Amino acid sequence: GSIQTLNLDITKVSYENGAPMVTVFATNEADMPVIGLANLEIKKALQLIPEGATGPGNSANWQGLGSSKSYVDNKNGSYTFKFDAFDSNKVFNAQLTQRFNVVSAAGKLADGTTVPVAEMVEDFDGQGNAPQYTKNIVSHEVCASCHVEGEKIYHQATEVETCISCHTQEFADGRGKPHVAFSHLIHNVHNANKAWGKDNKIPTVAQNIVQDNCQVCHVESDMLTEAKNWSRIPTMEVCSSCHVDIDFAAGKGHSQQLDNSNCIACHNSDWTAELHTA
Ligand code: HEC
Ligand code: HEC
Ligand code: HEC
Ligand code: HEC
Ligand code: HEC
Ligand SMILES: [Mg+2]
Repeated sequence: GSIQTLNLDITKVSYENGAPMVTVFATNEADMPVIGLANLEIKKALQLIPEGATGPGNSANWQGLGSSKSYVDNKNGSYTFKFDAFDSNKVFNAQLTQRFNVVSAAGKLADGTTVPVAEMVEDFDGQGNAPQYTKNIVSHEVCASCHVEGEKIYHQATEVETCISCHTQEFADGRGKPHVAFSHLIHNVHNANKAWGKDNKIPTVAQNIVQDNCQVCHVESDMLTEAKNWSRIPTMEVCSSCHVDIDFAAGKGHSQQLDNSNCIACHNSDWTAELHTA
């Protein structure tokens, strides 16, 4: 036997003991329960710092609250996670949107059934109900135009939301490498103005296919309410991924900007959208 698609749905989030308890339901392509998953995990628990809160003009960004591999198989298709060490930095804030990134590793069930990789994110408010605000800009579908589905893109994972959940601005800044925040990295790896990674790769191949065409990734969707952030939210952290010759701090290539407080006053969405579009 072999499962074609593994679907993961979060069916309940409850905060008791403070820490969240999260129930996941696993189904196959025929919507039948999948029991016995041995490699299910909450790869990341996050919360969403809203636009502005880290400073003026700044992007919303994801703050880390931990992860969990500790769960009970409820033997009907559902699995319930607990956290042994939730929010170790003690920043949990029930006012913020909360996200869980759930993944199941490819493998096999007790009876030898093969099961593929699965990944998802879902967002909630601070008590497990619907989220009041989101940062939904891009979804995986666009990457599947040019990257084989179900296979890792570069490393770690197969879907863009998983990448975004680990490659946070906090993660990048904590390691001393702002360029590894996903909103920087993704433009960098497809744009030839600057090399990337351990082999100092110049992305000529990506450049010639993507051609800085924002609309191959940034598309309108009812499911993605922040899709217009690509033109609405100019920051030095992101815009510099391709505009690599500006030094905002020293005023080289541009007037000095010591933060993102005023970018949008000049770089209005209409202008940014129009000038970057063929
Ligand atoms: C075609 C229009 C593309 C879309 C949409 C996306 N990517 Fe892409 N990517 C593309 C090419 C032609 C290449 C270069 C491959 C090469 O071997 O040189 C890439 C590269 C990446 C990489 C770097 C991998 C590498 O150079 O080793 C990553 C990490 C990457 N792409 C991720 C990615 C994601 C997450 C996308 C959706 C948001 C996405 N790409 C779209 C072509 C295209
Ligand atoms: C944490 C759980 C990760 C997930 C999920 C993904 N990545 Fe990752 N990535 C991670 C680390 C710790 C590092 C090293 C960063 C450093 O200190 O150097 C990386 C690195 C990359 C890179 C290289 C970036 C650069 O050097 O400029 C790329 C291109 C990259 N990661 C891409 C990527 C993609 C597309 C992901 C989803 C498919 C992905 N990463 C997930 C940690 C994690
Ligand atoms: C896929 C290869 C992409 C192309 C081409 C472009 N963008 Fe992009 N961008 C993409 C991703 C995966 C993300 C991260 C989304 C997340 O949730 O973190 C982004 C992000 C931006 C942002 C940041 C918005 C914010 O709220 O801070 C901006 C301003 C942005 N992208 C602009 C941009 C422009 C102008 C492009 C064409 C010149 C462009 N993007 C291409 C993926 C890709
Ligand atoms: C790579 C995917 C890019 C990202 C991310 C951003 N921009 Fe960009 N920009 C890009 C290209 C290829 C070009 C040249 C287009 C052309 O027709 O020559 C541009 C150009 C600009 C300009 C005009 C500059 C000029 O030389 O007259 C501006 C003002 C500009 N871009 C702004 C901008 C901002 C504010 C961004 C973050 C939201 C941003 N760019 C991202 C490629 C890329
Ligand atoms: C009005 C006082 C501005 C403020 C505040 C910011 N920018 Fe700007 N920027 C402005 C102009 C008039 C231009 C030149 C446009 C042209 O046609 O050449 C720019 C240029 C940029 C570019 C393009 C740089 C390049 O490679 O040519 C980018 C990416 C850019 N600006 C981004 C940006 C950001 C992120 C800001 C806040 C930190 C910002 N600018 C402030 C006008 C003004
Ligand atoms: Mg680059």
